[PDB]
Amino acid sequence: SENQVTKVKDTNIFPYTGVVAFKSATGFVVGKNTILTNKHVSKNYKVGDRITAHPNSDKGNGGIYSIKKIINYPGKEDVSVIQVEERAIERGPKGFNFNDNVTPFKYAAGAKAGERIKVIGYPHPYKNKYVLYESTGPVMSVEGSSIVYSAHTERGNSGSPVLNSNNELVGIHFASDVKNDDNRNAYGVYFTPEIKKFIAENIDKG
Ligand code: NA
Repeated sequence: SENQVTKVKDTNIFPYTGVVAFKSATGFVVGKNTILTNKHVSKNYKVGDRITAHPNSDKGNGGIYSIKKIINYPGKEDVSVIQVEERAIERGPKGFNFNDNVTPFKYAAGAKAGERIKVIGYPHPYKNKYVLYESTGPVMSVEGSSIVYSAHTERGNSGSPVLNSNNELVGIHFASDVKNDDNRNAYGVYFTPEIKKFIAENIDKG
Protein backbone atom coordinates (compact mmCIF):
# COMPACT_ATOMS: atom_id res chain seq x y z
CA SER A 1 0.00 0.00 0.00
CA GLU A 2 1.17 3.49 -1.04
CA ASN A 3 -0.24 5.14 2.17
CA GLN A 4 2.89 4.83 4.33
CA VAL A 5 3.97 5.29 7.92
CA THR A 6 7.71 5.73 8.40
CA LYS A 7 10.14 6.91 11.04
CA VAL A 8 11.89 10.20 10.29
CA LYS A 9 15.67 9.56 10.50
CA ASP A 10 16.88 13.20 10.91
CA THR A 11 14.60 15.82 12.40
CA ASN A 12 16.93 18.84 11.96
CA ILE A 13 15.94 19.58 8.35
CA PHE A 14 12.80 21.18 6.88
CA PRO A 15 9.88 20.33 7.25
CA TYR A 16 10.63 18.52 10.53
CA THR A 17 12.09 21.68 12.07
CA GLY A 18 8.53 23.06 12.32
CA VAL A 19 7.39 20.26 14.67
CA VAL A 20 7.49 20.21 18.48
CA ALA A 21 6.86 17.56 21.11
CA PHE A 22 4.91 17.81 24.35
CA LYS A 23 5.44 15.05 26.97
CA SER A 24 2.71 12.93 25.08
CA ALA A 25 1.53 14.54 21.68
CA THR A 26 2.56 17.04 19.05
CA GLY A 27 2.45 20.68 18.04
CA PHE A 28 4.01 22.88 15.41
CA VAL A 29 5.41 26.38 15.03
CA VAL A 30 3.15 29.13 13.68
CA GLY A 31 5.13 32.28 14.45
CA LYS A 32 7.48 34.11 16.82
CA ASN A 33 7.62 32.09 20.11
CA THR A 34 4.30 30.51 19.14
CA ILE A 35 3.06 26.92 18.68
CA LEU A 36 -0.25 25.43 17.65
CA THR A 37 -1.73 22.23 19.15
CA ASN A 38 -5.13 20.80 20.06
CA LYS A 39 -7.13 21.92 23.11
CA HIS A 40 -7.26 18.21 24.12
CA VAL A 41 -3.43 18.29 24.25
CA SER A 42 -2.94 21.71 25.90
CA LYS A 43 -5.44 20.89 28.71
CA ASN A 44 -2.69 18.61 30.15
CA TYR A 45 -0.13 21.45 30.35
CA LYS A 46 0.42 24.61 32.33
CA VAL A 47 2.57 27.71 32.41
CA GLY A 48 6.15 26.54 33.12
CA ASP A 49 5.73 23.14 31.44
CA ARG A 50 8.26 22.30 28.77
CA ILE A 51 8.15 21.61 25.06
CA THR A 52 10.96 20.19 22.99
CA ALA A 53 11.73 21.36 19.45
CA HIS A 54 11.84 18.52 16.86
CA PRO A 55 13.43 15.87 19.06
CA ASN A 56 15.18 12.98 17.30
CA SER A 57 15.40 9.38 18.66
CA ASP A 58 19.09 9.85 19.73
CA LYS A 59 18.67 12.62 22.44
CA GLY A 60 19.12 15.46 19.86
CA ASN A 61 16.63 18.36 19.57
CA GLY A 62 16.25 22.05 18.76
CA GLY A 63 16.18 23.04 22.43
CA ILE A 64 13.72 22.85 25.33
CA TYR A 65 11.39 25.80 25.98
CA SER A 66 9.02 26.97 28.73
CA ILE A 67 5.31 27.56 28.17
CA LYS A 68 4.36 31.14 29.02
CA LYS A 69 0.69 31.34 27.85
CA ILE A 70 -2.04 28.99 26.64
CA ILE A 71 -4.89 30.51 24.53
CA ASN A 72 -7.75 28.21 23.63
CA TYR A 73 -9.95 29.00 20.66
CA PRO A 74 -13.44 29.94 21.93
CA GLY A 75 -15.05 28.24 18.89
CA LYS A 76 -15.83 24.53 18.56
CA GLU A 77 -12.65 23.54 16.67
CA ASP A 78 -9.89 21.74 18.56
CA VAL A 79 -7.26 24.54 18.34
CA SER A 80 -4.97 25.96 21.01
CA VAL A 81 -2.18 28.54 20.69
CA ILE A 82 0.80 28.17 23.03
CA GLN A 83 3.42 30.87 23.52
CA VAL A 84 6.83 29.94 24.85
CA GLU A 85 9.55 31.98 26.51
CA GLU A 86 11.95 33.00 23.70
CA ARG A 87 15.16 31.87 25.44
CA ALA A 88 15.63 28.13 25.80
CA ILE A 89 15.88 26.38 29.14
CA GLU A 90 18.20 23.90 27.26
CA ARG A 91 20.10 25.48 24.37
CA GLY A 92 19.37 24.30 20.85
CA PRO A 93 22.15 23.72 18.29
CA LYS A 94 21.54 27.15 16.74
CA GLY A 95 21.53 28.91 20.14
CA PHE A 96 19.13 29.92 22.89
CA ASN A 97 16.62 31.71 20.68
CA PHE A 98 13.54 29.57 19.90
CA ASN A 99 13.13 31.32 16.54
CA ASP A 100 16.64 30.43 15.40
CA ASN A 101 16.00 26.70 16.00
CA VAL A 102 12.57 26.26 14.36
CA THR A 103 10.81 26.97 11.07
CA PRO A 104 7.03 27.88 10.70
CA PHE A 105 5.08 26.58 7.56
CA LYS A 106 3.51 28.53 4.67
CA TYR A 107 -0.29 28.00 4.38
CA ALA A 108 -1.25 26.13 1.25
CA ALA A 109 -3.65 27.88 -1.13
CA GLY A 110 -6.19 25.21 -0.13
CA ALA A 111 -6.73 21.45 -0.39
CA LYS A 112 -8.89 19.18 -2.52
CA ALA A 113 -10.19 15.64 -2.30
CA GLY A 114 -7.70 13.18 -3.78
CA GLU A 115 -4.48 15.06 -3.13
CA ARG A 116 -1.69 13.55 -1.10
CA ILE A 117 -1.03 14.80 2.39
CA LYS A 118 1.55 14.11 5.10
CA VAL A 119 0.87 14.07 8.89
CA ILE A 120 4.09 14.60 10.85
CA GLY A 121 4.22 13.98 14.58
CA TYR A 122 4.95 11.76 17.57
CA PRO A 123 2.29 8.99 17.40
CA HIS A 124 3.42 7.08 20.47
CA PRO A 125 5.14 8.30 23.63
CA TYR A 126 8.11 6.37 25.01
CA LYS A 127 9.73 6.36 28.50
CA ASN A 128 12.78 8.54 27.57
CA LYS A 129 12.59 8.64 23.73
CA TYR A 130 10.78 10.70 21.04
CA VAL A 131 10.25 9.02 17.71
CA LEU A 132 9.01 11.30 14.89
CA TYR A 133 6.90 9.72 12.15
CA GLU A 134 5.52 10.83 8.82
CA SER A 135 2.26 9.26 7.58
CA THR A 136 0.80 9.77 4.13
CA GLY A 137 -2.52 9.36 2.40
CA PRO A 138 -5.20 11.12 0.39
CA VAL A 139 -7.56 13.90 1.32
CA MET A 140 -11.12 12.53 1.38
CA SER A 141 -13.10 15.77 1.82
CA VAL A 142 -12.81 19.47 2.62
CA GLU A 143 -15.84 21.32 4.03
CA GLY A 144 -15.83 24.42 6.22
CA SER A 145 -13.35 23.89 9.07
CA SER A 146 -13.06 20.15 8.39
CA ILE A 147 -10.43 18.34 6.38
CA VAL A 148 -10.71 14.50 6.31
CA TYR A 149 -7.85 12.30 5.11
CA SER A 150 -7.00 8.62 5.00
CA ALA A 151 -3.54 8.51 6.64
CA HIS A 152 -2.62 6.36 9.62
CA THR A 153 -2.55 8.36 12.86
CA GLU A 154 -2.41 7.54 16.55
CA ARG A 155 -3.15 9.36 19.80
CA GLY A 156 0.21 11.14 19.92
CA ASN A 157 -0.48 12.68 16.51
CA SER A 158 -2.94 15.06 18.14
CA GLY A 159 -1.64 18.54 17.19
CA SER A 160 0.37 17.38 14.17
CA PRO A 161 0.62 19.58 11.09
CA VAL A 162 -1.00 18.19 7.92
CA LEU A 163 1.05 19.20 4.88
CA ASN A 164 0.57 18.93 1.14
CA SER A 165 3.18 17.46 -1.25
CA ASN A 166 5.14 20.71 -1.19
CA ASN A 167 5.25 20.99 2.61
CA GLU A 168 2.56 23.70 2.83
CA LEU A 169 0.08 23.60 5.69
CA VAL A 170 -3.45 22.32 5.01
CA GLY A 171 -4.66 21.49 8.52
CA ILE A 172 -3.96 20.51 12.10
CA HIS A 173 -4.70 16.89 13.04
CA PHE A 174 -7.06 16.26 15.97
CA ALA A 175 -8.90 12.88 15.71
CA SER A 176 -9.25 9.56 13.95
CA ASP A 177 -11.71 6.70 13.60
CA VAL A 178 -10.79 3.77 15.96
CA LYS A 179 -11.50 1.07 13.29
CA ASN A 180 -8.87 -1.65 12.63
CA ASP A 181 -9.19 -1.67 8.76
CA ASP A 182 -7.05 0.45 6.33
CA ASN A 183 -10.03 2.49 4.96
CA ARG A 184 -10.13 4.64 8.14
CA ASN A 185 -10.79 8.41 8.21
CA ALA A 186 -8.57 10.86 10.16
CA TYR A 187 -9.72 14.41 10.91
CA GLY A 188 -8.04 17.74 10.93
CA VAL A 189 -9.07 21.35 11.39
CA TYR A 190 -8.94 23.23 8.04
CA PHE A 191 -7.69 26.80 8.36
CA THR A 192 -10.74 28.93 7.70
CA PRO A 193 -10.45 32.73 7.81
CA GLU A 194 -11.67 33.07 11.35
CA ILE A 195 -9.26 30.37 12.61
CA LYS A 196 -6.33 31.98 10.72
CA LYS A 197 -7.27 35.33 12.30
CA PHE A 198 -7.45 33.81 15.80
CA ILE A 199 -3.96 32.33 15.35
CA ALA A 200 -2.51 35.58 13.93
CA GLU A 201 -3.99 37.59 16.87
CA ASN A 202 -2.31 35.30 19.35
CA ILE A 203 1.24 35.11 17.96
CA ASP A 204 3.62 36.60 20.56
CA LYS A 205 4.19 40.30 19.73
CA GLY A 206 7.78 40.22 21.06
NA1 NA B 1 -0.56 15.25 25.88
